[PDB]
Amino acid sequence: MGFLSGKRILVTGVASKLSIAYGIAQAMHREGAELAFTYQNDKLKGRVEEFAAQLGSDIVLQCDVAEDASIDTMFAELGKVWPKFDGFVHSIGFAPGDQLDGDYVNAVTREGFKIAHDISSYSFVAMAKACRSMLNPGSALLTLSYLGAERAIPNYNVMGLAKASLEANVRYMANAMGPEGVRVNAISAGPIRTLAASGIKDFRKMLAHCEAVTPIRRTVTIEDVGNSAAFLCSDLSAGISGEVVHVDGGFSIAAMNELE
Amino acid sequence: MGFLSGKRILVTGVASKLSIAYGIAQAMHREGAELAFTYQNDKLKGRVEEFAAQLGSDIVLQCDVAEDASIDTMFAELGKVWPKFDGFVHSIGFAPGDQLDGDYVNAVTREGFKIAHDISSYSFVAMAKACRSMLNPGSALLTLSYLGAERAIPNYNVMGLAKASLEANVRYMANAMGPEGVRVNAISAGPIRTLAASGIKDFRKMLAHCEAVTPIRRTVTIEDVGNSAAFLCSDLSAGISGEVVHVDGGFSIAAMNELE
Amino acid sequence: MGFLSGKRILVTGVASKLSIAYGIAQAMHREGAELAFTYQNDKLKGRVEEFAAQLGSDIVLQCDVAEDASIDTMFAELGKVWPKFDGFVHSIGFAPGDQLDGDYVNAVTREGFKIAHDISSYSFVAMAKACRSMLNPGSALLTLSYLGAERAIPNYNVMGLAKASLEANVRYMANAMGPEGVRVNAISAGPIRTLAASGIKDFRKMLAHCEAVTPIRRTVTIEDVGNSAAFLCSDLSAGISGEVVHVDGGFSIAAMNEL
Amino acid sequence: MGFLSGKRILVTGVASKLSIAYGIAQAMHREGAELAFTYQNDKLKGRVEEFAAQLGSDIVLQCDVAEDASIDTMFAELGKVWPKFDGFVHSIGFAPGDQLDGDYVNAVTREGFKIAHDISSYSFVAMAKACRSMLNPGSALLTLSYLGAERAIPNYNVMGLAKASLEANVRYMANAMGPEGVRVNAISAGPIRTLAASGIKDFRKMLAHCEAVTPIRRTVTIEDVGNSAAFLCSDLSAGISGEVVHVDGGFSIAAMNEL
Ligand SMILES: NC(=O)c1ccc[n+]([C@@H]2O[C@H](COP(=O)([O-])OP(=O)(O)OC[C@H]3O[C@@H](n4cnc5c(N)ncnc54)[C@H](O)[C@@H]3O)[C@@H](O)[C@H]2O)c1
Ligand SMILES: NC(=O)c1ccc[n+]([C@@H]2O[C@H](COP(=O)([O-])OP(=O)(O)OC[C@H]3O[C@@H](n4cnc5c(N)ncnc54)[C@H](O)[C@@H]3O)[C@@H](O)[C@H]2O)c1
Ligand SMILES: NC(=O)c1ccc[n+]([C@@H]2O[C@H](COP(=O)([O-])OP(=O)(O)OC[C@H]3O[C@@H](n4cnc5c(N)ncnc54)[C@H](O)[C@@H]3O)[C@@H](O)[C@H]2O)c1
Ligand SMILES: NC(=O)c1ccc[n+]([C@@H]2O[C@H](COP(=O)([O-])OP(=O)(O)OC[C@H]3O[C@@H](n4cnc5c(N)ncnc54)[C@H](O)[C@@H]3O)[C@@H](O)[C@H]2O)c1
Ligand SMILES: Cc1c(CN(C)C(=O)/C=C/c2cnc3c(c2)CC[C@H](N)C(=O)N3)oc2ccccc12
Ligand SMILES: Cc1c(CN(C)C(=O)/C=C/c2cnc3c(c2)CC[C@H](N)C(=O)N3)oc2ccccc12
Ligand SMILES: Cc1c(CN(C)C(=O)/C=C/c2cnc3c(c2)CC[C@H](N)C(=O)N3)oc2ccccc12
Ligand SMILES: Cc1c(CN(C)C(=O)/C=C/c2cnc3c(c2)CC[C@H](N)C(=O)N3)oc2ccccc12
Repeated sequence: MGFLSGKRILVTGVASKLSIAYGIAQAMHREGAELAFTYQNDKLKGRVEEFAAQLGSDIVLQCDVAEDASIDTMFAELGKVWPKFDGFVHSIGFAPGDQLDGDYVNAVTREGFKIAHDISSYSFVAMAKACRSMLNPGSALLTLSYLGAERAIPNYNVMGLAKASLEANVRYMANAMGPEGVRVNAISAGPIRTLAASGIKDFRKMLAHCEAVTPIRRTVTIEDVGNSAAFLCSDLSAGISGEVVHVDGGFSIAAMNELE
Repeated sequence: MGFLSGKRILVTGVASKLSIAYGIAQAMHREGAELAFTYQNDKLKGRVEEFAAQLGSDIVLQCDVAEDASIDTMFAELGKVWPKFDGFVHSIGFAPGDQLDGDYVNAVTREGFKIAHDISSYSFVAMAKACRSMLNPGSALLTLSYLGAERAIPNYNVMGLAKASLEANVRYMANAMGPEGVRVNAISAGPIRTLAASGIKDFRKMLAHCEAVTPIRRTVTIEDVGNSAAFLCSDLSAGISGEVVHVDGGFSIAAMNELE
Repeated sequence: MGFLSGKRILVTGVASKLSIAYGIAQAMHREGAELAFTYQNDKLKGRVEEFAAQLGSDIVLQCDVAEDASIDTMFAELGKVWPKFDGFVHSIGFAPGDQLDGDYVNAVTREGFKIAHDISSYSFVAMAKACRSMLNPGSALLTLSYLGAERAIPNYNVMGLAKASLEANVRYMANAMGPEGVRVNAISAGPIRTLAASGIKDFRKMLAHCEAVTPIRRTVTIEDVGNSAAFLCSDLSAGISGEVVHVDGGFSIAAMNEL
Repeated sequence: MGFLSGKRILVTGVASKLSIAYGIAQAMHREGAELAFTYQNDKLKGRVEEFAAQLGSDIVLQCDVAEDASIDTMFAELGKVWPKFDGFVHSIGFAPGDQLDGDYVNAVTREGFKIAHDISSYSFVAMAKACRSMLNPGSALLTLSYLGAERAIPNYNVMGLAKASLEANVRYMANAMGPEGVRVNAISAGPIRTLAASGIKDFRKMLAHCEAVTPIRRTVTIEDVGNSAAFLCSDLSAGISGEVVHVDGGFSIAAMNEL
């Protein structure tokens, strides 16, 4: 049992035990949710089937959100076992690595901009389009954003724009799907060393600096994010939609804390 | 049991079964919290002792947050049974009624401004000052705000300023008390017909208009707010501090929905 | 001597006397800037040439911001007469019109999303990239956004996401180009019945509701926007960068009028 | 003919040549406004009289915004020479200095809170109340805020709550007085080492950190603020009301510099 008791939730973006999505699925399973999982490529298929089985799940489906056909086929497959379900977790963010390195205006390109927005923002509503009919009243959709949406952060570059697009997507999706009984929210997570840190310069220094100046004096964990995510996909959060909830330890609401 | 299992939480502001604080205490008791209650005047003493006893609580204490002595005496009394505890719910908002009626610049007065800010904003940190030593690591403080803080709303008038002050109070309190292990948040609730609606002109029309244009197509309840409040005072929300969480059905994130 | 007196500013997006960019151009000329103009396509050439002539400009250049080579060629042409200059006004917004009716989730498509973000957001930084070495210290870049970036507005649909991207683009560009002396801002303008209102359902009522609830009790004009734009590209605004300035008469800061 | 050319504006808060209000007054005079000045107390009279004389003004009036009768008497005096006028600059911020060291929860008191909100927030609407019938259509009111209203800044403490109240006051005043032709805005200025830095711990490093992380790579000046203030009280900004304009060089829109 748990406060996600009679709920069936699809979880994207589990790539490793460090993934934010892994922490979310963990917390959701602990709270009684029945889970289903997607995986981007075949390289990831073995790993996700394993994590799903640890969390009581036989439903592991391929989904590359670059492709409308892949999304449709995956929801068609899901419908064979979950004719209806209660929402999904969107934990997919991507820009070509060279976009995330230097001066933003020099780094950004039309293609890097296109990919970053396509994969990190459009895919969320593409997923909602494809399963809109499958959602129960009381369903909840969730995505992961970052402070780069609201502030100019060195090297985050075009992902910052893509996350700002995603946060607007949350609002427009909540406004369109609310009347039929679906809520849509985001968590704006503090930095976490996941595979999304691969190749990012000065990530350790960024983490240290966050730990010093966040009001809770630590960086957040996939367990912190998972607990908030479970809440936001549960009926306990029935009054919250279209909201970007900061799960950052309070980092974003303070300033000039570094000066001791 | 529940996710507030080993937690002792003080609840202010229970005035009637309609109070937001009543809904919060209900949800908190359901989730296993041990509760204590304050009451403003003796007129309210009988009623609150009753609600507290329904929720398994013998701890009902007088507290007029206009008075530093009253706050100190109440925490001294509380310490006799709760030497330490795990946070409190601040559900106190007040401005002299004549402040909340007409054109803001004509209505507001120095004294109405003083009272509104004193009772609705300063009292939150006055309460934290008085019990700071009593708080356990992992404690959480919560207050109730309203969209009037962020937007100019007809007739809300100086309460709008007082709520903006309160939301800044949340941030400064979270920044000062985080390192020692206390989180501080607010819920920005949608309108609810409580005793805070007494004498407010066009409250029914305001409620109707909210129900039409909120993405979830209903107004929020003290049960919605109570569930979010329970979460935000629980260890499930360990990664959230200094945040104003909108529990408004998405009302604040949409615009020009009234035009059908 | 106006407060843009020694400045040379490139103005995109003039398509009619109703355009926001026409109001911006007039104001900037009124304050003594020297101006240059771009036109999207051959359909619009003759009109932009005429408008530029009325404002005393000989510099009228094609620029279709869908294409990197079009932007590059335009700035190479501009460099023949303006080897360095002091910024540009980005007044370009576009999504396929089918994107802007009805339920947002049903209306949006991958291609409609792509185009809206490419044309309305990426093109701002694409332009900055192509002219970065031509920008004098003290330069200012300016774009136009809308409250649909911040709040879910019926029918604005994917343009709201595109504008949210554009406002983030403002911050990232300001952060990147500030050290070399360039400021980057946006105006978030209230609704104006320009060519950008074409085919949009219930535009007249939206203005009417806006005229009723805005604090100043009227909708804004391209004159209002042009005056704020001139300030934002002038040295008077040397302390402002990365900012989205609301020029909507206070509409966005109000709530709960009419019920 | 400057862009405030036919305007009469009352300027509060000139206490030294370093004051933000001194930079605002100079800019407004430069743009052709006629000016009037208030002074808090007898300590400051002689200096404000001198400054007003340098800017060509004979109108120098006492006003202690702690007291309703002081504000009323000042506007009665002003009405003898300016029966109607076009707005005022509110440049008044104050909390007892013990409020602005150390841990916020330990530093704040009921009285320190009262004073900070009374003097820094209520006094803006108190002034508007006392001169409302004297305001010409097209009038503009302006106040100064700081980023401590929006984010928790060490040591700024209760002034951050007071500034958050003041920014809400801007919105509520703009909403109330817009129908009669008055706009109300604020400038959220970056840190400037004025008399308001007196006794504030680590002010020099805060400027140094600010100079490093702000996009424009310098802190702002009273010249930068005065130019934005002149625009905001001029008819050039007729489309802007209820707005908090950040004039901090883009500091607030950045994060994660230095680590
Ligand atoms: N790690 C942080 O600091 C942090 C903080 C806030 C938000 N985020 C965001 O959290 C979300 C999860 O990232 P993470 O930190 O768990 O790292 P991660 O690498 O473990 O998860 C990212 C997942 O995106 C999936 N993905 C990428 N392209 C895809 C595609 N075309 N189709 C389907 N799936 C695709 C990947 O397979 C991966 O599983 C991302 O959106 C990220 O931007 C990360
Ligand atoms: N009802 C709404 O629409 C709504 C929406 C958002 C926020 N709020 C806020 O929620 C909170 C609770 O209000 P409510 O709607 O439950 O109405 P309510 O009247 O039931 O609760 C308000 C409580 O404030 C207490 N109070 C007032 N002055 C006090 C004092 N000097 N000392 C101690 N206690 C004092 C009162 O006793 C009352 O119990 C308030 O802060 C209110 O501003 C209300
Ligand atoms: N009219 C409003 O209510 C309003 C309010 C706020 C912001 N805006 C925005 O202001 C800006 C100007 O819009 P407007 O109202 O003046 O309408 P408009 O139609 O007069 O201007 C739009 C211009 O964008 C140009 N454009 C479109 N695609 C282009 C491309 N691929 N390459 C080059 N140019 C291209 C068009 O030629 C046109 O000149 C837009 O960004 C719009 O989103 C409009
Ligand atoms: N200096 C900064 O870093 C900074 C940045 C942003 C905003 N501000 C704000 O700008 C405004 C002007 O401050 P400043 O930096 O020019 O310092 P300042 O000391 O030169 O100006 C403050 C003025 O407030 C006046 N004042 C105080 N109490 C008063 C009262 N009861 N009645 C009448 N007048 C009273 C004072 O006489 C003084 O003239 C303040 O509101 C300040 O909070 C300052
Ligand atoms: C913090 C922070 C993060 C983590 N986080 C918030 C994200 O959203 C990270 C998305 C992200 C998207 N695409 C990526 C990668 C990461 C890198 C590996 C992947 N293999 C890749 O090729 N492309 O990334 C940053 C980048 C620059 C500066 C700061 C940060
Ligand atoms: C919505 C809405 C609310 C409810 N809510 C958000 C609040 O915060 C209400 C605080 C509030 C404070 N003080 C009050 C009262 C209410 C009135 C009864 C009490 N007996 C009194 O004397 N003084 O109040 C409004 C007032 C005007 C316009 C809209 C609203
Ligand atoms: C307000 C408001 C506006 C004006 N505005 C702020 C904009 O940014 C309008 C961009 C926009 C982009 N692409 C468009 C068009 C318009 C339509 C004609 C053009 N010929 C077209 O084919 N495609 O448009 C709206 C649309 C729906 C709801 C509200 C509004
Ligand atoms: C930045 C910054 C400022 C400047 N600034 C934005 C303000 O608004 C400063 C208001 C302020 C109000 N009251 C004060 C004083 C200052 C101190 C001298 C005066 N003589 C006094 O007695 N009381 O002050 C800070 C204080 C702590 C941390 C950061 C800052």
